[PDB]
Amino acid sequence: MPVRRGHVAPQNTFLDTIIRKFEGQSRKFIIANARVENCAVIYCNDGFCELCGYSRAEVMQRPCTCDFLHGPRTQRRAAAQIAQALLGAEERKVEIAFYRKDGSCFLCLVDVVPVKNEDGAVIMFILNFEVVMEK
Repeated sequence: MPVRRGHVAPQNTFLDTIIRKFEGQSRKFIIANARVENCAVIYCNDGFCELCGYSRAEVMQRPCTCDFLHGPRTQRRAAAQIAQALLGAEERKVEIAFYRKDGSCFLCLVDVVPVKNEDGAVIMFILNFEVVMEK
């Protein structure tokens, strides 16, 4: 990429494990900035990492569309619906084939959940991932 933004301050680490134990952490999800046009990942879970076989260091400063995961089976119409879901103010699911780093494939359900701020405008997207059919 020709240019990138950082600005991530260090969080708590031990306490964050108590939130992860208390919360519904058992599914895959990532947080992306909705104001930036490409929708860069600003945060990610632990389940998304093991589901695809990448890492936070690789998926950080990337667009949340995950276009890199598209193989020969991947549906260009679904890749479009994920990109168009980032133009909407409301919740949206799209179904699509992704690859895993070991060379296996699967149908993923991608669900974007819009996060509004204190003024009632959408400023972050949470994208969740679920395996709907393993191939």
